[PDB]
Order: sequence, then structure tokens, then C-alpha cells
Amino acid sequence: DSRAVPTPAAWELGKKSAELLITRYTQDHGEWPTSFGLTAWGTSNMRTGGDDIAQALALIGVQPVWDMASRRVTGYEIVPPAKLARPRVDVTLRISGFFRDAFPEQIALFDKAVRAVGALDEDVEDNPIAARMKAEQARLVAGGADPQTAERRAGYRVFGSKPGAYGAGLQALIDENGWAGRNDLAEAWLVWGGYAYGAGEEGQAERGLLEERLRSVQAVVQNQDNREHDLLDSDDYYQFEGGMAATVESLTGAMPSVYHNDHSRPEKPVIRALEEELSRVVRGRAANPKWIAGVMRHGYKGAAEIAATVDYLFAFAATTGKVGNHHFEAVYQAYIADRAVHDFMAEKNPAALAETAAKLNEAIERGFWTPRSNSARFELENLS
Repeated sequence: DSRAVPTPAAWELGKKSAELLITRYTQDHGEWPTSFGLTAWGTSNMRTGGDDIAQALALIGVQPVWDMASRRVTGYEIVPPAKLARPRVDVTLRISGFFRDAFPEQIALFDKAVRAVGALDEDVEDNPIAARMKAEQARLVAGGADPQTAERRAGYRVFGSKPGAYGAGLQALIDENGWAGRNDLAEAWLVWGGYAYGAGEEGQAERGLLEERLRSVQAVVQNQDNREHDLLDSDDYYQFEGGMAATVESLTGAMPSVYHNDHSRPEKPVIRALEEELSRVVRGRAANPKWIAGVMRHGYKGAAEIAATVDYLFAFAATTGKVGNHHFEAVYQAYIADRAVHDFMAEKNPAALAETAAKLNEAIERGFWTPRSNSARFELENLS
């Protein structure tokens, strides 16, 4: 039932996650965060209790209200400063097309909550949301804006693609290799995701507002709720957390922190840096000889998974620059220099082998990988 979302169990997770994310931020940076960029997304195969929205509500310092009998969400209640041991953190939410289509009530809940936090009379150090929404509203009014229009526009926190549009708009740009620098990925990401969503209403073209929100963002955040997939076998992560981080870099001149969080065990959320998650998945899966031996029993399909892993690794380097030289070296050695893996791929799926070689050559070309051997360049080019 979409009216019962976020569930109390998704709330408990969102709250613990938000606390752990703030803490990780303070450990990394030595100061309270004031502005995160979150992605809310979904698959038919996800847990359904409303984790993303719960985390966003927790960050801003709002709690859902449930009907005790029915367990439906009836509204929200602002957590007062008396009940906060840290400041409210501003949240800019990028929603996927799936998320936008599936969960209009969640979007409306968050939109109303964050605007209500932005209207509180609280000190800037407790409430950066209100300070931003008041200042932007005031700048718009002083330009001649109708105050009501100005309050509407200053308070937008939910951005997505227009109706009938899916993904972040980067896949073709990366696959055709028709991007010069990361600024071109940021431009496509803004064109694609520049629509503001508010409670009840349809999407509104508001690219300038998205840019202003992203200019403030200090960390990019995305959550994973199961271990049946990872960030190097699905397009859900590079295009949202990856594309959002490219865009913040393009607007500010500094790459923000990216936190790829593990909500697979709801009682024990684990916050990780994207570099940590990348390395966990290379060790655990991509370069894991148990994983390689297993896909070597699935023929054409297995070889395609190897190739896809390299595609995603490249996509993360393209958007974020957070893929270390060691990862590219590791997959080169595991997939190309290991003659048993190389020969498996050449026999069962030579196109997948050619795609892997071509991707590693582009990684060299872009400065994502400097091969430990000079002969690796020629081998890869001769192979592709």
C-alpha cells in the first residue's frame, strides 16, 4: 500500500542512516554538512517500505505521522530543535522516472515537509534550509517576482526528468564517446534532469534552480537495499550518484564526496565512500576468482557480464574520477592478461572481448588508467 509508505521500519532505517551519513561527513570534513544531494530511485525488485524518502525526511529533521490503527501515513511532524543533537541538513532530491511514476505521494510528502522546515524561524547554524529558501525568495522578490511565485521557486527540492523520460541521459554520450570533458556529461545531466516537481503538480522546466541547488551540494548520496546486484552490473548508480557528482564538480570546480550506502541489512546501515564501495565490489565480485570461475560456466552470457563490469567501471571514472588506477589494472590482469579468461571470452563471445579491450584503451586515452606495462597498450589496440 503506497499510502503506508514510509513504513515505521523504513523510518528507523532512514533515521539511523541519516545519523551515520552526517557522522561520516563530519569525520571526513571536520564540520557539519549543510547540503546533500540524494537520489531516489527504484526497481520492481526493491524493498518497498520507502527508505530513500525516510532518509531525506530524517536529514531535514521531520518525522512521518502514521494512523495508529491503519498504519497509513497521514502527514508529518517537524522534529523541534530541542530534539536535535545535530543541525538540519538541506536535501536536493533527484528522482528517477520509475520513482516519479510510482511514488507521487512520497514526493508530495517530502516537498511539503522541506518547505515547512524552510519556513521555520530558526538560527542559520540549526537550519540552512530556511536560510537558503528565505534568501532566494528575497532575491527573487527584489527582482520583481510575485512573492508566491518566489516562495514556490525558492523552495523546490525535487528534480527529475520530464514525463516518459527514463535514466539520467548519459548512456549514449558515454557509448558513442562524444563527450570532450566532464562538463559535457554535466550539461547532458542538467538538460535531462532539470524539471522541478512539487506536491500535486506536474514537472516544471527549472534548470537554473537545479544548478543553484547543486552549487550548494557538499556530498552526493545514493542507497542500495540488497546484495543481488552492485554498482558495476547495473546502470542505476553511475547515472545518478555518478552524474550528480560530475554536475556538482562542473558547477563548483570541486568534486564532492559521494556516499554509496548499504541498506542491505536494515538494522545495520553502513555508509561508504564510493571509492570504498568500488573497491569492495572489485575484491568481492569483479576481480574475485570465485566470481570469474562461475561466469566462465555460463558461455556468451558470462563473457557479457565481464564486459559490462568494465563498461561500468569506465562510466564511474568518466563521471566521478573516483576509480583508481589499481581497479583498471586489476580488471586488465583478471580479464585480458589471464590467458584462460581471455581465451574463454575469445571462444564464447569475441564481441564482448573486443568491447572490453576498446573500453580499456579509452581508459588509457582519457588518463583513467596508466598501465604498469607499456606493452599492454599495444596488446589492447592489436586485440581491438
